Amino acid sequence: GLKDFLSNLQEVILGTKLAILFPAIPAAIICTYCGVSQPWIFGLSLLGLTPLAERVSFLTEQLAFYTGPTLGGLLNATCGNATELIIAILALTNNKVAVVKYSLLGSILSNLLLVLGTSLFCGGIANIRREQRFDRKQADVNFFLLLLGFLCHLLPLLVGYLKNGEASAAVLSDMQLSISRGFSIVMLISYIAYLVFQLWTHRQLFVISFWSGFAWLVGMTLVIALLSEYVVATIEEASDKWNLSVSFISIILLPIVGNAAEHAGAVIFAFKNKLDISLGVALGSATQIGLFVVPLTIIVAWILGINMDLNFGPLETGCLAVSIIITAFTLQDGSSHYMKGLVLLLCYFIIAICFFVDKLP
Amino acid sequence: GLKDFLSNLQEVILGTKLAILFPAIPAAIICTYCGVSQPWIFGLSLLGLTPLAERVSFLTEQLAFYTGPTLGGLLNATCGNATELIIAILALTNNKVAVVKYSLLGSILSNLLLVLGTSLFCGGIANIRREQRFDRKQADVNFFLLLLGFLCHLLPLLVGYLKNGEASAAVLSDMQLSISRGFSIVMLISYIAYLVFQLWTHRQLFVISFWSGFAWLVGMTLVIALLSEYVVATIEEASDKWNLSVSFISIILLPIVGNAAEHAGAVIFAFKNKLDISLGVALGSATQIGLFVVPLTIIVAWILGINMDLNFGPLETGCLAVSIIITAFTLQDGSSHYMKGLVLLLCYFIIAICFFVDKLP
Amino acid sequence: GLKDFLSNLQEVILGTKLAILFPAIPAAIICTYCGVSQPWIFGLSLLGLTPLAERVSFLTEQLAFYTGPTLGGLLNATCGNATELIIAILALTNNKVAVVKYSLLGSILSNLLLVLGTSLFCGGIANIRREQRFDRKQADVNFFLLLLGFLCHLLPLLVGYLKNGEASAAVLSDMQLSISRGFSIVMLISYIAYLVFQLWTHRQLFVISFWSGFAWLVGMTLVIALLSEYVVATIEEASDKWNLSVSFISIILLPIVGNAAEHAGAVIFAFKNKLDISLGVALGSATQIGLFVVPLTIIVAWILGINMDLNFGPLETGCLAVSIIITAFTLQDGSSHYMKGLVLLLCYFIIAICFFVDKLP
Repeated sequence: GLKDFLSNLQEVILGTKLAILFPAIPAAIICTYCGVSQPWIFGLSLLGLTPLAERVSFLTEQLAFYTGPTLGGLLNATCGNATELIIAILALTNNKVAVVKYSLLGSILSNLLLVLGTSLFCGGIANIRREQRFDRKQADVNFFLLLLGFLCHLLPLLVGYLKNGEASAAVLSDMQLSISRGFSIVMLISYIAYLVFQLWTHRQLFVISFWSGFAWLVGMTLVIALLSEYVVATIEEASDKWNLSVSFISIILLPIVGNAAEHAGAVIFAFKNKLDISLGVALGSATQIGLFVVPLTIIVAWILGINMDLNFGPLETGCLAVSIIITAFTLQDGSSHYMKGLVLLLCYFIIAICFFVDKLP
Repeated sequence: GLKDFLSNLQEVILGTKLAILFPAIPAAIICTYCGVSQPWIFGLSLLGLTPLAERVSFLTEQLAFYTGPTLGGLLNATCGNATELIIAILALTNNKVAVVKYSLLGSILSNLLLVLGTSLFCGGIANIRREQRFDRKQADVNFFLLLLGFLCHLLPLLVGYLKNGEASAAVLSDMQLSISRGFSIVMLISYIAYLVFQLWTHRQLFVISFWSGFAWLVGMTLVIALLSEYVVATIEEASDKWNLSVSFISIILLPIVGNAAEHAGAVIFAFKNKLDISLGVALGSATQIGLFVVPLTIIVAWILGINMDLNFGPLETGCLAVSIIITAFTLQDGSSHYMKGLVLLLCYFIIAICFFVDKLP
Repeated sequence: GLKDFLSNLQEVILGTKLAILFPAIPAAIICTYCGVSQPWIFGLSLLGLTPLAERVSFLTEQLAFYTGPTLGGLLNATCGNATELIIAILALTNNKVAVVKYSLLGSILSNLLLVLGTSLFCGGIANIRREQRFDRKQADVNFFLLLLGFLCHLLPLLVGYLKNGEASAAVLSDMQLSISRGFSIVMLISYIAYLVFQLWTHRQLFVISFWSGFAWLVGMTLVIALLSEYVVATIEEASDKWNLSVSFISIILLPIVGNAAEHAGAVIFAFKNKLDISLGVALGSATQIGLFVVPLTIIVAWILGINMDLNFGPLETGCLAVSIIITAFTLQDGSSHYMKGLVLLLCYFIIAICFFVDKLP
């Protein structure tokens, strides 16, 4: 009968290293259709979104054939972050700012100390006898923006420590709101400029048919629209039953799903002594989580009318501040060995320990 | 009759791009001689000092002919800051520490993110097909001193957050006074050394007659002695009538006067692919506002006997801290395109937004 | 009679530039055997340990002959810090955490701004006509670890400023204890890795008989076991009698003893235009005081059962934070003149002034 369906379905779905995580998807419908208790939904909906935040980033580079590298360049970093955009809007509209303030932070740390620190250790052992070099000038424009990102986080934090100023809490707490809803346009203009610089000004250095190819970016985002409602709506009741803090599930365990394609798609290229691509994945994804996914959520709240600023807290800011400074001194010469990467791993386990202990409301 | 006066007056005064801002000068005498209300004096005395903080820096490089580049090098950065030295002493002696603590700060930010960030954007569009390079080694000695400047600002800030120490306010607030009056000699010795390094040790890389030439640096500082009394003595009553905060007039609008020659004398040289000079203007002026104009005002107060420390606040320090770090990563390779400059502009509009909103005593 | 003793004793003991500081040693026994008042013991026991924290680092490089550079490399930085390890355990077991929290900090500052800043000034004047260059790649691995060290100090500081969290003091003060006893294993694994990187993976770039040679590392540590009990047990009563603060004796005057061999063993090599060795002494000693002597004391307390965290305070952290950032921009090109060194000296006198004034319990 239909001959376009027999082996093409073998070409799209099953051609991946995570074949066994698939049939835990319909049970998360079936347990929710039945009513099995809420931590058992949460255990499956972080296993039902690993081969869907990977079989979407597979289906970006098989959509550069019909559209060209101009559109196909932009959809690289767009659909590799097609989980944080789903969750950090389903959580904003459900009064749970906590998760919108950690999951958009936990993808900035995981794209800087675990996507990146593993792809220097786990490549530097393979190419220890060869010599490794990368392109500096591709990864200097990214740290300019991450310091435009950080200063927008620093100033609403320090307004909260102006208790001397003869102002109450409800006077200063709407001074953190008005200047965060105004930094968000200045963050968007320094990303729409960053596309023009990359896709038009400096383009010097910086299988499956298409009628079916659009089809598995229709359905396999809709299941991510379903298995993000189940994560967000039941994260309280599945943190009591494990005695993990919600500032550990939202900042560590949940940014393993959202960077499950940016991780095994970067340890591909670390073994080939091509660190230019495992710096275009690790850094070029953290910028959009810095400067497009964050200052769209501040606008989306303010269009809806929900109190949300850029205040992440005093403890979260020091971790984001050191991660940008340690990453800059690691990359400032263009030659890599493995000890540059083991230091980035152990500086991520420090962030895990401080947020594992912190059992505090 | 006098033939030395006819066209020489055309040579000195009128030869500038700001011919129309001149006849707003005598009205600021005439309205003050009459008694027109105080915001109308303040509107003219920031227009009467744009072509006088430019027609003095014109009359420095026409005084290198008779004196040589040894004296003529030092008077470059001396008389381009011949407005901040006038105002930040007329405000210290009038109980208005606020302006002495912002105008000496607003010239450190404007010499790092608006003098400098415009002269990479507004040159990088002109020379986008050519290639731009500068000298790193001229602009590494300047960032050593700006980190000697910052640490002298960090420690008196953190003494104010030692409320645990079993000490009152009036015990700690004279511990911020004794260590700020003692950091100021250590800041002066690392600038008198910086002149010797530049004017004597490493000199490898680093029209109008003179009897009339001294004359228009006599009078055209005396009018700056007059139109600085009118700015300082009437800045309160001309901030109520506009509902701008005095931490916005003293930190943004007033550092457009004091850097009106350092700005159009740096966008001259950005178009010639000579960025070595638009880094000797942008950085070499911020060091003196860092390390000579600030630690002379701490001494001048203490000789007079007026309580003034180096405490600028918690909100002002984070802006000064990021501006030194973002400027260092912008300059660390010696090749410029325009996207290095648009990031420095938009990181100055963040400082404008946080101080436009802050309507707080 | 014994011929192995006559001139060999002249070879071991007296062959040093500090012959006159020796006979102040037995008086510190004799005054303690008599009972002369306690500041007179403290004045001698910082003079009895200058030619013993030098005549031990002499007797390391005369123990590379029989053991080879594999063992003899490790004993360089081990016995040059054979005073801080003695004092910061004799003070931990005597309830005086103050000194364990300053002396392990005052050797991180003195190995970065006074061992290092003098060996660029006091060499750069000698070789001002020659040109000075060093190896960058030897001194990039050291700043990776010092930022793994700093972040372990930043997070227990900021837990103390979470008074909003609906938690008391005794709830948060054991959250600073549990995460400091857990960062200390992650600090040790990134130093045992640093030995393997140096002593086995990248060994490309990075007189006296031995039966007597072991003998003068037996006795001349035992006197350092004696003259460290006399410093620690009598530092209170010899700070009242001078009106110096104990946060000045423990952070300045006492880190002149512990870096008395790392100082005149680095100004040896600064005059020979060999700055590769005066960066392997200044930086390679600060890493062990960062990442082995500190996270062993946190374990040693916790094995004994004594409340000690990594909290050093808010004032001490800013000095440690700027010292790592100013040192990185000084070394980022591999060419030195003297003005890079005078800036590091005067940024150490700022730390002296802030802790000379601070007369506060």
